[PDB]
Amino acid sequence: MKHHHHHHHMVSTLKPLKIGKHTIKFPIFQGGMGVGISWDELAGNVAKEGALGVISAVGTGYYKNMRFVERIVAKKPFEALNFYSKKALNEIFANARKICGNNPLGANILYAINDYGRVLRDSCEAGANIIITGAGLPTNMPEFAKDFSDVALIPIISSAKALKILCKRWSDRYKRIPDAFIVEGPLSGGHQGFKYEDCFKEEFRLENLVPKVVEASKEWGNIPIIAAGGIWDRKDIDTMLSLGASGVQMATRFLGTKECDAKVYADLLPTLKKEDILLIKSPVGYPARAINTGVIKRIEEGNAPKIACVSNCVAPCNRGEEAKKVGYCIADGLGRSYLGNREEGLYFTGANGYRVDKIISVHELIKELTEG
Ligand SMILES: Cc1cc2nc3c(=O)[nH]c(=O)nc-3n(C[C@H](O)[C@H](O)[C@H](O)COP(=O)(O)O)c2cc1C
Ligand SMILES: CN(C)c1cccc(NS(=O)(=O)c2nnc(NC(=O)c3cccc(Br)c3)s2)c1
Ligand code: SF4
Repeated sequence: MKHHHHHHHMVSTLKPLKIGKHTIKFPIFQGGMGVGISWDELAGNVAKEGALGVISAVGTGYYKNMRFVERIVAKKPFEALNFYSKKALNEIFANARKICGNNPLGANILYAINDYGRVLRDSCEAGANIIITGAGLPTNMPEFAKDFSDVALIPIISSAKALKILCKRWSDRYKRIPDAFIVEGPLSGGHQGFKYEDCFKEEFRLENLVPKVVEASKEWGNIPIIAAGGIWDRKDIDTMLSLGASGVQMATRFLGTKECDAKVYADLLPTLKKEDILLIKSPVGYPARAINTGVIKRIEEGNAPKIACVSNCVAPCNRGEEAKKVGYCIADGLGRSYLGNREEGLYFTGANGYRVDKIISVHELIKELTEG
């Protein structure tokens, strides 16, 4: 009909997904994306379409060019209190709800942080239905959630081993177990939960990981398993569901939508070639998949931005130690990209980023992924 709109019906054979007390109409999460990539426009429109919109809680101090920070040094949010800004996260959630209303929303918060519990509690207070946490083994998420018993809790893992450990440790100390698990494979965007040399080993392809995680989940009552990393279209979704996943998490396709809150990607992705997608070191301590542009090119030229830890974004870096060793500050680079700086920004992508040709709307994307 040329153009399908929000008043238009659509038939799907995908089934609604229950995560804790929350139901989403389609078994699809839009993966959280920092810094400033999945905020109110992206996540609110995803949730409007009946998938899980996920607000990234990382680097919210950059929102609206540090509208909600108390102190700025060298155009950066000062310390973790301002880098993970409570007021900004509150405004981002409120603005997403103007679009999606009470439709469920997640908040994504990396475990490797100073202040993890504070940011989790902030996300709950901002109205998140679901907390999603990777980049670490999040054995204590219920510690910080106990005043918000409706919020569902979802660790991101990269092995069946981690599922077993997390369930044991949660069950023993909180008499609770996770509401779902996301298993993230090595074709994903952002940071990988694998050493570099394991990111190319067939052992660790997502289709091998999913059955193992689903099997481990059986002992604990068939906790829903969400497959993530390299899922591009409905064919890949169906493959993962047929392997026992209850749903999928997808990010790179949404990075290529109009509603993405980091507007640079709409310019950058249509030009992106596969040869310019690489795995680089990160001050977070896991490999990161990046676009060979911006600060990465400036480092090679010997023009790298100066490093001085202002935002104190992640504990493994030790206030700049690791940033200086790997050559860049991830907070500074991602914030610059959100602010539109093509020369010194840092840009991330899944392995599939080169397949983005046209920038489409979230509505059109969900229609593509769910029809039939
Ligand atoms: C640009 C970008 C930024 C990301 N940032 C985060 C992040 O901050 N936290 C996180 O848990 N995952 C992050 N991810 C991972 C995604 O949420 C998702 O799990 C993954 O990219 C899915 O693989 P796909 O991109 O091939 O669909 C990011 C991914 C991309 C592409
Ligand atoms: C150990 N372990 C389960 C583990 C390890 C690595 C990846 C995963 N998979 S993942 O949690 O989905 C993520 N992928 N990319 C991420 N990026 C960020 O957190 C981040 C993004 C932007 C700024 C900043 Br400062 C941090 S987090 C799991
Ligand atoms: S120097 Fe390290 S801890 Fe400080 S903001 Fe940059 S990457 Fe984060």
